[PDB]
Amino acid sequence: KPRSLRFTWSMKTTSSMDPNDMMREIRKVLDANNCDYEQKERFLLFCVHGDARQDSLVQWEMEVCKLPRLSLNGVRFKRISGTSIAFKNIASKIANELKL
Ligand SMILES: [Cl-]
Ligand SMILES: [Cl-]
Repeated sequence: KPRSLRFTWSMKTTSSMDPNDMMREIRKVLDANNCDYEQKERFLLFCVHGDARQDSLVQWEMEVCKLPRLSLNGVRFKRISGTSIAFKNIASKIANELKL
């Protein structure tokens, strides 16, 4: 089951979709944007975009979670590495393209 998490201002991606369907959509959008992901847990991805030999390498977590206090599911994003601008750019693009 996805983890149950407290709603915070960072949570901007919510959905009533089945969490497994959410994961399918997330991987689809990541593929479309040439982001790699490691399947850390059923509902947790370690994502990577860009080129380590340039200035563009960005790593971040994406997690599908339940938000019981909203009766919704959500997608958590958290930076792991990379410049602030590179993270803002790629993570915002992914978030904008998710069809949940
Ligand atoms: Cl908050
Ligand atoms: Cl979040």
